[PDB]
Amino acid sequence: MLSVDDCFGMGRSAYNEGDYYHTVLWMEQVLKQLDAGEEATTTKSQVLDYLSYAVFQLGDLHRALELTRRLLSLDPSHERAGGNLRYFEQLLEE
Repeated sequence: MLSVDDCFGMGRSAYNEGDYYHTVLWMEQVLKQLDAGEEATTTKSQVLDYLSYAVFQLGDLHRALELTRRLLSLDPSHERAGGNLRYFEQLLEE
């Protein structure tokens, strides 16, 4: 019903309130619509940034690692995401 960019703004707003569950609900919807080829100004790397932080807050550890890996693949100079990936691999995968 809402556009990709509208849904992204909903997700950003929830994140700023510290509402990580609703951040996930909105950002997951954005990923669906982006994958369906819907046109948007928001990019996938932006979505993965918010979603990986929100799912980490909610305790979904290997999902957060997966999404952090995908974020870096689409945004290799993302210094924070590179530090997060090193954190998660040291913590979870040996």
